[PDB]
Amino acid sequence: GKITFFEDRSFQGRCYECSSDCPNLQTYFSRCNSVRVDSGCWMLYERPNYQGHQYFLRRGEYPDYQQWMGFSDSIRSCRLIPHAGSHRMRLYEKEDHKGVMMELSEDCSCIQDRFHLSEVRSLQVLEGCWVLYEMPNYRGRQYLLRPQEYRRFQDWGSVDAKAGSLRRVVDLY
Repeated sequence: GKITFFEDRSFQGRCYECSSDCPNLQTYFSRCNSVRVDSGCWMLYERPNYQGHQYFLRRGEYPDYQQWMGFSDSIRSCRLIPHAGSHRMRLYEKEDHKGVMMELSEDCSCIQDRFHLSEVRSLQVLEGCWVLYEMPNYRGRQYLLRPQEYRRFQDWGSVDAKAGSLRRVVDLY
C-alpha cells in the first residue's frame, strides 16, 4: 500500500508518504486535511498508537477530512490492513457468543434487515478484516475488526453494542 497525507485541503501544504503502518505520524505533520491513497486499505486513527476515532480509506482522492467522515483534522496513526482472499464472520446477539447468530461472507449494509437486532454483542471473525459501522450503509463511528473473537463490544473499542453495517476489507482498484 501507498498513502500520502497533506496538512491542507486539496492536496496542499506539508506532506508525508507511508507504505507500511505507522504508530505515530505527529513527527511529520500536525494536522491532516487531505489524503491521496495510491494503493491498499488503510485504517486512520485520531490518536497515536491506533486510538480514538478510526477511518477506513482505500484507493482514491480525499480533498478534505469530511470525505472520509472525519471528526477533526487530527490524524496521528495509520494501519495498512491486509487483504484477505475470503471473508467470514459470525455475529451474536449476546456476549460470549450466545443468543442467536448470523454468518457473514459478504458486505452487509443493514445488520437490522438480516439479523433482526440493532446490536451485535459478540463476534467471531474467522477470515478477513472487516469494518464495523455504528450505522447502516457505512456511516457513523467505524471500528476495524481483525481475525479473532470479540466476547463483548469493548473488545472492538466501541461505546456500546450498536452496529448497522459491516464491510469486508478488500482492496479498491
